[PDB]
Amino acid sequence: TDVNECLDPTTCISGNCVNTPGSYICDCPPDFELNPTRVGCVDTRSGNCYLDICSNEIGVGVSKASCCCSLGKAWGTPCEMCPAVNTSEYKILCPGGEGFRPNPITVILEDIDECQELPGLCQGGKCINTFGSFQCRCPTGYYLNEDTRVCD
Ligand SMILES: [Ca+2]
Repeated sequence: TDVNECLDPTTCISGNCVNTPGSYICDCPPDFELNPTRVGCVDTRSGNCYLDICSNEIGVGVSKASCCCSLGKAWGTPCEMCPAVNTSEYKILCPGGEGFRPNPITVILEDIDECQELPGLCQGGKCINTFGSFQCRCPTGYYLNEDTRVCD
C-alpha cells in the first residue's frame, strides 16, 4: 500500500513512471515504445546511420541507438540528428553511455557491434569489435582517414 515504485531508480528505463496502486505505468517519450515486459522504452525503428549532418553512410537498417550511441552523427529518413552527448535526450536513448544500447526485447544494455552494424566506420579496413568500442586496422600501404573513416 505505501509503495511508489517511481521512487526506485531502476523503474522505467528511458521512460516516465506513473505510480498506480499495486504497480506502475511507464510512459515512453516520442519515438520510443514500451518493451514486451513493460520495464522500459526502446526505439525499434530501423534507418541508415550517417557520419555527417545526412551523408557518409556507415550502416544500413540499424536502430537509432546503435547508430547514435556509437559514432553515428545522424540517422533515418528523413534524417534525424543524433542527440548531443550532454542532453536529456541522449540520456534516454543511450542509458549506458557511449558504446552500448538496450536490447530491444529485454532493455538490458549490450555492446554495439560496430563491425556488424556500422561497417562504414572502417571502410577498406579490418574491424575488430570490442566491449564498448572497436578497432580499425587499415591494410598495408593505406591509412585511416580519421574524418571519413575510410582507409585512405
Ligand atoms: Ca563494440
